[PDB]
Amino acid sequence: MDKFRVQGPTRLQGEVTISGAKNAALPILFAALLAEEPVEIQNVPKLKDIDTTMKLLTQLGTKVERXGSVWIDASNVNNFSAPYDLVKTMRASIWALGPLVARFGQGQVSLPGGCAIGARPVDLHIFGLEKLGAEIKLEEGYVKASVNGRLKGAHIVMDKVSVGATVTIMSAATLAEGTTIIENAAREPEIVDTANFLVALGAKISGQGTDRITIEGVERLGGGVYRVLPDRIETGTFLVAAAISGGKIVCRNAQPDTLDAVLAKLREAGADIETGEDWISLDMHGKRPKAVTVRTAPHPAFPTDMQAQFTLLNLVAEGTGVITETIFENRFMHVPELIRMGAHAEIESNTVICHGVEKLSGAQVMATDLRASASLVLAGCIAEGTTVVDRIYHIDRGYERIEDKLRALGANIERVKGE
Amino acid sequence: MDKFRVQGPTRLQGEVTISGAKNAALPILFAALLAEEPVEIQNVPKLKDIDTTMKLLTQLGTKVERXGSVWIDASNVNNFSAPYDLVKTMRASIWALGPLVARFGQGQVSLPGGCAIGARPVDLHIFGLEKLGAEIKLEEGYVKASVNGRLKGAHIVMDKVSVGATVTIMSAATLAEGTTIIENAAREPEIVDTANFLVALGAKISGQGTDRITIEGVERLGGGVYRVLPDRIETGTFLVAAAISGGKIVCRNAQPDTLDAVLAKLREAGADIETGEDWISLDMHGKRPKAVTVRTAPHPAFPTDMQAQFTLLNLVAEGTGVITETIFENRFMHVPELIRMGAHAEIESNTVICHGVEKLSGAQVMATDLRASASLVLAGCIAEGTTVVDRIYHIDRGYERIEDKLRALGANIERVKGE
Amino acid sequence: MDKFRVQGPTRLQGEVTISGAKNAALPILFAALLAEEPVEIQNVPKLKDIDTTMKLLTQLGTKVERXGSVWIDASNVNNFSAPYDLVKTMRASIWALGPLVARFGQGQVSLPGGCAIGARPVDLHIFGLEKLGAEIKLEEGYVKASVNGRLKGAHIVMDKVSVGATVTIMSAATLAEGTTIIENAAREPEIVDTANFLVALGAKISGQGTDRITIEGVERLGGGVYRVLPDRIETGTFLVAAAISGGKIVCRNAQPDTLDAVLAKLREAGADIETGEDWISLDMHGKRPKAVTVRTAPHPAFPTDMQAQFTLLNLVAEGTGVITETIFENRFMHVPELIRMGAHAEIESNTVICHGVEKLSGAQVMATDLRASASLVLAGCIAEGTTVVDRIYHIDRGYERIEDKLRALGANIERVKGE
Amino acid sequence: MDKFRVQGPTRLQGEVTISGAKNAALPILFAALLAEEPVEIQNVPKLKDIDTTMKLLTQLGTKVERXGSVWIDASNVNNFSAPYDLVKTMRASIWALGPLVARFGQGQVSLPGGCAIGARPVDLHIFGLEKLGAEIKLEEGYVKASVNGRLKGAHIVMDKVSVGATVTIMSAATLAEGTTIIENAAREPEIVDTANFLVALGAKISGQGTDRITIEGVERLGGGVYRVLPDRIETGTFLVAAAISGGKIVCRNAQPDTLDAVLAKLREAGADIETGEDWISLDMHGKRPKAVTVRTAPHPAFPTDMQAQFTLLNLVAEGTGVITETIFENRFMHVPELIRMGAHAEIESNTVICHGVEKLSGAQVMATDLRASASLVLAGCIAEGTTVVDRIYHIDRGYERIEDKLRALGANIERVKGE
Ligand SMILES: CN(C(=O)c1cc(OS(=O)(=O)c2ccc3ccccc3c2)ccc1NS(=O)(=O)c1ccc2ccccc2c1)[C@@H](CC(=O)O)C(=O)O
Ligand SMILES: CN(C(=O)c1cc(OS(=O)(=O)c2ccc3ccccc3c2)ccc1NS(=O)(=O)c1ccc2ccccc2c1)[C@@H](CC(=O)O)C(=O)O
Ligand SMILES: CN(C(=O)c1cc(OS(=O)(=O)c2ccc3ccccc3c2)ccc1NS(=O)(=O)c1ccc2ccccc2c1)[C@@H](CC(=O)O)C(=O)O
Ligand SMILES: CN(C(=O)c1cc(OS(=O)(=O)c2ccc3ccccc3c2)ccc1NS(=O)(=O)c1ccc2ccccc2c1)[C@@H](CC(=O)O)C(=O)O
Repeated sequence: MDKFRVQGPTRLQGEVTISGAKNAALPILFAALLAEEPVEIQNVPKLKDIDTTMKLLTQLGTKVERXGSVWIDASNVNNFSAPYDLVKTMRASIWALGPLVARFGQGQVSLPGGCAIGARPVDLHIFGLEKLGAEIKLEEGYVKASVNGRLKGAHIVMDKVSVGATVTIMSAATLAEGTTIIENAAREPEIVDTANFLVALGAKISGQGTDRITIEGVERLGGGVYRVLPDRIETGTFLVAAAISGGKIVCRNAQPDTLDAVLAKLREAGADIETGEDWISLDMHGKRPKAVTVRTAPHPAFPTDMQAQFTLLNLVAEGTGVITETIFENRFMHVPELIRMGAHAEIESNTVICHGVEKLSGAQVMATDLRASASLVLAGCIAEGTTVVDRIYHIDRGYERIEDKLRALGANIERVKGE
Repeated sequence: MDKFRVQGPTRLQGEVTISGAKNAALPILFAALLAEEPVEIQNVPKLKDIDTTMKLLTQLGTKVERXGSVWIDASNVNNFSAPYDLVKTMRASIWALGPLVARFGQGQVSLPGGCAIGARPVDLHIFGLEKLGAEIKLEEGYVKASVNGRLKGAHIVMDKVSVGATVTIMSAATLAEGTTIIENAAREPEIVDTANFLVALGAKISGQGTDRITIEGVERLGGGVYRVLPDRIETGTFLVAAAISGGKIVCRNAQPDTLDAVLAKLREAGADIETGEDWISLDMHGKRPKAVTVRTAPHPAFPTDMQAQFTLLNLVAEGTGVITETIFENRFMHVPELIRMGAHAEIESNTVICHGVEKLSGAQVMATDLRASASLVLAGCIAEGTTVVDRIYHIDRGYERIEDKLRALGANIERVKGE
Repeated sequence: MDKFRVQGPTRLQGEVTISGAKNAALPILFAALLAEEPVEIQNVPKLKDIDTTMKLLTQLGTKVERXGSVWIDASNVNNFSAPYDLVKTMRASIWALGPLVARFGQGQVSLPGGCAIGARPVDLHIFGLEKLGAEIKLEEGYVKASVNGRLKGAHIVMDKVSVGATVTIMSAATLAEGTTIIENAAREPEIVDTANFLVALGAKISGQGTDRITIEGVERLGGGVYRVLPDRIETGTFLVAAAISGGKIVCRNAQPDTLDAVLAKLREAGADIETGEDWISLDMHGKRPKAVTVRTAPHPAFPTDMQAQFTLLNLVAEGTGVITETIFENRFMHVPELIRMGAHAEIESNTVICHGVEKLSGAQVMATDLRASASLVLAGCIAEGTTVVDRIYHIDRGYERIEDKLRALGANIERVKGE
Repeated sequence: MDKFRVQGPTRLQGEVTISGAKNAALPILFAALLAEEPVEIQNVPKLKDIDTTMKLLTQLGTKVERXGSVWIDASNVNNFSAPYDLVKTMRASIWALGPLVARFGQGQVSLPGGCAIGARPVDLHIFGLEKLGAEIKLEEGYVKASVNGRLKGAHIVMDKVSVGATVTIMSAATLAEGTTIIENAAREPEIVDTANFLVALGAKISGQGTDRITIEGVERLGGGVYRVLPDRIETGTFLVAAAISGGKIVCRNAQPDTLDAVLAKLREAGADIETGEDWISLDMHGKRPKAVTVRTAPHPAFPTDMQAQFTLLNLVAEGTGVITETIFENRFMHVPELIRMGAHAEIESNTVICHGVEKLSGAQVMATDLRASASLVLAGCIAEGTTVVDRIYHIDRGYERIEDKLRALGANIERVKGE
């Protein structure tokens, strides 16, 4: 069981190049199944799910190869059944369903085998595809979706805002006959990037980023080159890394417009921020951060995926600040780990009251949440002494070489084996 | 477009005989598809959905004939497809699916509708049957279900409490091999009555009325006689009719234990209530009702289907009272119509604050909700002058000729044609 | 009972001058009690609540006079008890409490009678003042806040985001000793305007418009001239008026940056929009609006107060659009009224599915909600025939001479008496 | 910092005598302030809050002595101010306010007051007494209340169901002039016990245990003897101890009717249960428990205070079960700790998916929640090896001699000092 042994305190400053967001690459890679001609997807990080996706595609007959980018030739996809073995490892597998039925008339993917009925997020995808006119067969724990001829554009009203369903329906719609309208579509920048990728390939899509996306089905999609957008959460993580340690950092290969809320919130924390076309710099001028009030909400509002990091910011800030989770629940579990490092905080409902302290103290900590865990690593970097963050594989699955990037900013960090 | 013209004010008093609840008759009638020998279902109201149901059953090869009861012979069901032009008219149609698959190994019900993903009742039925071992198929606008051998008893966890799915799973489970357990099962009296009907036919069910139902599949179900339970909402409607007009009334053919919450609430209003084995009496002794506090909640708590009527009660009562709806979002379309009749009320979220007035004024009103509409008719009976309630067909589908019953209580009411 | 008789259809085009938002005038007027020298508040609409406010202030010993602006001389306030008869008429009465205690060490106001322990929004104002160090007295259905010397700065965490309390706490804090921090502060433009008015008088406030306001108490506040911000809701009502009638309009004396969400949404409807420093223009080029998907949320997201109007826009638009209300659970009481005029819509929870028609029909309609009512008047303007909107006094309280501004845009409208 | 060192695995079996519920004793003890003649309160556990309450009562001039019971002579209460250092230690202190004002016309309690406006739980107590006619004064960080003559019975609507406020209002009302009606009152068994205690002293109360309580004020309350009801949560803890260890146990001095939902839930888990008039027996017949579905809700439904215990039951049971919390969003802090002991579970919102494992492994764990912590000691008892539960003072506050009771069932447990 790998883990991170950190030594603090260390001022984190310098530069970092932001990787491509896997949250955007994943939906794009599966969207690539629609491409009749070769596609070069640039700026894809090297993470477990990317490997898994490449294997799954290859086992569907698509020629795949990578490096900084992943090259895809889906001109000859001839197998339409996603193998259980690869599918079981990730939520993104479901995305191979829509493209296959839309382009080849058939797709089969295994489904989770819980016990609860009317919840399985996967159900929206199945119904979304049925709305587009796919015949659906639910048997032996899987879904076999198919259609005779092309799918038909439909007017779809999403009851729940779903990032996953938005991608399935939008991707499938690009090859349907007619127009598809998705009301209450997920607005995430990653949706926008997937929309833009499909457009780059010849699709007709507008309204991405808003509450309703409109797709005008076309005969087929070509190929080409497309660059995955920067990881806005990785960016936030590092901006907070500088913001909580009196440092100054510049994030390269970044996209400022996906972080209006986070940037504004850092300024309120007292950060001196400048942005360029593809970079963001943050300077604390050696000062401690000033406590802020945070309210997580749907994009473009403050992102829940930046919450654990700002919680940490407040715990080491000047004053008191309350982080409110307006949407999710049981989201402050990493907080007791921070308290063990000396932080002063009270959890009350969907709220955590933060009382900044001078310095945190090294301790042995662990967090199952990816972001909560990265927060524990930044905490270790500015804590007095030695901090040991366990089960860091959660971080490895979402961040590309975080230790190398942190070390380059001044952190004393070492990965270790043996449980 | 039929409508009711009412002349008020009148003190509603006398007696009324409560009809059988169509909400229990419908699920029972479809459950009868499992009966191998003749069944006599007594106390069935004469309402539109009952006719449609009788036509649908006949279309499937079952011998149907009615009057006060419906005599069913499903010994020879030989067609397992519920035609689209018989299904599109009512939700209850879906209940033919489970019984056909369970008894004959196959079935299909036309699937009307269109929009709304995620929240598409029927989804629950589909997965319930699949969990019981059936292979689902969605094609040609049909929901199709088949199974090899009998359905397999299964332990099912209902994510959302659902009356419709509870009926489908419970009914279908009676003929499955093994035990079926339904967690978080609908608790309504109509579920309980359906369970009892099935038990009357030879089924093994226990727990009906609670969070979890347990069914022990048997070889086959026989026949017999069963009386549909009284319509608790119709009963509540007439008790309120008297409670808000200083009247006295006795409801015959009633079942008191399905109304603890409603009767308790009326006493709080100052009603003097008496109950028997099969009757309930209410006397206001000429007094205005006293304002009450109401909170709709899951059965056995106060029923949301009695909410509109109690809003009326508070609006003509002594004092201020607050109606709280913890079940339906926007279930207050009756409030604006009442205000035009001179009622003083403020809507504040899932709440309506009521300021009882001495009297209401006749006015032209209309409401699409069945219960809100019935309440407008009552409002007209006690309002000064002439009231015209339009689109009363909403009432006709759920109440067995409410105008005759009301008139016997003293009301001056006329059904009129011409838009 | 006054009402509007409207003759349709008429294309609404031309120009309109936007009045000041009474929603910002009210809090500012009461804030003026803190001014030690004369204050000229410009751009104040002539509405019922403004008259009441001027009367109330006069009863406290302030010299008040008005026209386009209101003059306030609070240098000699000598009576610190807001009279019941003037206070009972409007919610804004509560805003006289904080200033009186903060500047004179005492203020007394009557409170809403009844029950609903826990509901009352005035509680937040009371407890807010208590945190600032005020001695509170709750007797005989009213409040007495008093302080010996000055109030003291405090760190306050708002559990509920409250426009009213934010104003009370923020205003009173301007004269307190030390720093006050309000977390989870209301972010509305009107709060921002009040903050700026206070600042103009010498207060030290920052963060207005964000989740946390910070105030630095000062010895005293001076006087001056301040102009109330444009009514962003009146503005939106008029943009929609043009947007649903193939019209073209220019809104003068407007403030574009308070409507980012509304302007964007109108563009999605197909409106051609250009804005300037103090004006906004909208041109449909004789086209019907295209249906839009709307999700009301907290400012700066799409405003719930524009919801009724956009519902109307969709109902006459091309296509289907759903309006989800994440805010006010209930808020579609206007829909039924629009249906009677021929609109096709379905209410599904906190949602209304709209199916645009080409032409609405005149009818007799009424709505208690201010915005809903103004929508009916707009509906009547584009409807075929005659429309009669009753109970227009609701509109008269929130709109300054709406009939005069509509007529100038070409509407055929006239006010009528006799119930 | 004391802590428990546990040796597993051991089969917990035998008998345990259930203590009085401190949750009933506390409200009863303060209610005893209304007694004019000596009162013997039997079956009171020996816990920190009881000692604190006895000291506080003593300060007020009440003669107090104790052992199994707490004898009270409040005939001579002559000081009506609960001192700050004597109040700051527990929430129950607020219960001294109402009786003092009701019986002596005056009282004041020191106030906590940190942040959280419109969320401070003492507000309801305050507004409650005000509805009863008391003058409220907030100053000196005290809540002073007084009344002219007696309190006046009022009709009070509770917006939030509140255990604490229900007690303050109900208790104070026993001496008010006229009738008091509490709508939406807390229904807990501890409320009912407090009602019966007051009735035992001569009070007139009815409806306790339901939605609305009605109190008819009397001249004065006398003295006597009353036995505090058994700790239903403690009972539940022990039944789970046997149920998760293949054990058999008999709980003496118990009250079965306060645990309907818990007992039913245990039967579903496979427990063989028998109950008597004052005892409950549970037998697993050496078998593992079966996984169950649990949804916490308001009493009489499944209690949130038994939730951590049942989470543990599922985690060592046969199969998968999802635990749902609709009361306390973060009542899951025990899972991370249980996973560390080898359990397999996933948290998802107000839910925790549990996958039972054959046996758990000892580890070092700690939980701040009283119940979560007691569950860790149970996990320790059936865990393989040696478990150490830190900061067990949380358990000491709410359970009387848990070690001694656990030891007598067969556990290997030892308390240890030194951090
Ligand atoms: C994001 N979502 C998911 O569960 C999710 C994550 C996936 O994979 S990722 O990690 O590459 C990814 C991709 C795009 C993202 C965009 C914005 C933010 C985060 C992202 C993460 C891929 C699909 C997803 N959603 S889904 O409806 O097809 C889906 C598919 C299969 C599942 C199987 C078991 C349980 C849940 C499942 C959900 C949830 C996350 C949550 O539960 O808070 C949601 O709320 O929308
Ligand atoms: C009850 N439910 C339904 O929509 C419902 C009503 C039906 O028929 S009834 O009128 O004979 C009936 C039967 C039992 C009742 C018990 C308590 C209260 C009212 C009842 C009414 C029969 C099935 C229903 N639900 S369902 O999931 O299979 C179902 C089936 C087919 C559908 C087709 C299109 C749209 C919705 C559908 C819902 C709704 C009722 C509502 O929305 O107010 C619910 O939310 O629970
Ligand atoms: C705005 N608010 C109110 O209830 C409200 C309205 C007032 O008056 S107005 O009409 O001149 C006005 C002023 C400023 C505004 C700024 C942005 C948006 C709308 C505005 C309207 C003045 C004060 C208010 N809020 S309050 O907490 O002191 C308050 C005070 C006394 C009350 C008495 C009975 C019932 C509710 C009350 C609320 C509510 C409105 C609601 O949600 O129903 C809220 O959103 O919190
Ligand atoms: C019980 N209640 C409390 O927060 C609570 C607990 C107290 O003390 S105990 O531990 O001896 C106790 C007594 C009776 C119980 C009955 C059923 C279940 C648990 C119980 C626990 C004593 C008073 C309480 N509530 S209160 O409104 O006067 C109160 C009083 C003073 C406070 C000071 C600071 C912060 C919060 C406070 C809350 C809450 C518990 C919850 O939030 O779930 C409620 O259900 O309303």
